[PDB]
Amino acid sequence: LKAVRLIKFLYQSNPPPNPEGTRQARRNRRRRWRARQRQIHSISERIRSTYL
Amino acid sequence: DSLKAVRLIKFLYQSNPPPNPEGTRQARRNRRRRWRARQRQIHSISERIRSTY
Amino acid sequence: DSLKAVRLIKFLYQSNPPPNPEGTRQARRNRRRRWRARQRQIHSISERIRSTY
Amino acid sequence: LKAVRLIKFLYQSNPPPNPEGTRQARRNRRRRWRARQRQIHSISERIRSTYL
Amino acid sequence: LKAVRLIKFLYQSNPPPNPEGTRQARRNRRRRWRARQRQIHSISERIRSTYL
Amino acid sequence: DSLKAVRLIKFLYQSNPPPNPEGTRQARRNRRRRWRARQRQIHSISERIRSTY
RNA sequence: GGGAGUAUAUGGGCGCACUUCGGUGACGGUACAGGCUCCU
RNA sequence: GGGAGUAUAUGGGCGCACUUCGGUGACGGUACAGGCUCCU
RNA sequence: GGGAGUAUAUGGGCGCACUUCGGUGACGGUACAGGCUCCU
Repeated sequence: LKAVRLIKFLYQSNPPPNPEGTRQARRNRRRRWRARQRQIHSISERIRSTYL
Repeated sequence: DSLKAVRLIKFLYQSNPPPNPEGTRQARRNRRRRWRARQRQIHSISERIRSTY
Repeated sequence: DSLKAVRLIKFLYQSNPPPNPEGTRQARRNRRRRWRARQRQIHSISERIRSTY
Repeated sequence: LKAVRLIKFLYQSNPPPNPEGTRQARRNRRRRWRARQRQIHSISERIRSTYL
Repeated sequence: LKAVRLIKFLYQSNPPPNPEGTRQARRNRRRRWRARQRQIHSISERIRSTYL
Repeated sequence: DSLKAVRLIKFLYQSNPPPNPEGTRQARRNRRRRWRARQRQIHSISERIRSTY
């Protein structure tokens, strides 16, 4: 489908971090999530650059 | 149309080089794991393209 | 002072044109509802101005 | 009173959305709330432009 | 230690406000917290300016 | 190294002037309280510097 | 409703401590009160 | 405390699976550990 | 998943009220439905 839709699908495929646990654990989970988001952004950029 | 999508997927796959088989077993394992994750994402994309066709 | 406030309220009211009585009964109803909401807000303003006088 | 006070009253008259329900429902409620906020901003702008 | 570390220690020494209570009380607590943050920022700036 | 830290602490302390002993007992009290808070923060800093030495 | 700033600001009366009973306390207080300005 | 980035990065030892018992696994792992830099 | 905008926009069928039973209601509705575009 449209590139935008695929990208939205990619962002949808990133699960939110677990709120339970110690502050450090939750912090780590958040950081992992953010890393995933960064990756999604990068690959989304490389997708949008071509394919259209 | 479809050709552009196929070329896109093949491009994404080609842009994902194999992991480095060096260091401890754990290090190699997790490099292979990250790599496999990337591959998995690309396949998710391709499969979604196939699903809408 | 007060004259400016009255002119303001009358201006806001005049700036809110009547809804379009076209289409299905539901469409007309909800146009009238949005319109009535705007009118209600303007009256809330005016009433608050009257309350502080 | 002062225009700013009236505007604050307008923003006070916008109820926060219901957190309960499905993700889609909550999403819709949030969107409605945001629309209301946009309206408040517009009319606040048109008020502040005159009246002073 | 490094100035940055000391500053981080200062920001760590600012306790988050109490979520319990009335809206006005919580508002006040948040404002106090924000004031504390502003202070921390100011003194952090005056520290970083010198000492290095 | 350490000299710069000592100079820093003394500087922070010197940059914190005594409160104003004027007005009601409460006002003076809370000026002294704010002042004491600032002093306390500076000492927290100095003590942390001493702890890492 | 939310936010920013004024703010290295303002200080109100309860409770403790001390007292020569008038008051005093760099004590509870990193508490509490939240005005004014603007933004949303 | 919060955030950003380093990071298309780093990999530690538990449990499974396999085994020629030395090890191996693109298995639990989208888990888990969170250093360094800066911001607040 | 989140956000912005289109939007001073679009209006779908349940329940009330009225009715000449065809319909009507600036009634529940500041409810509810959430498409399209882009961002993350």
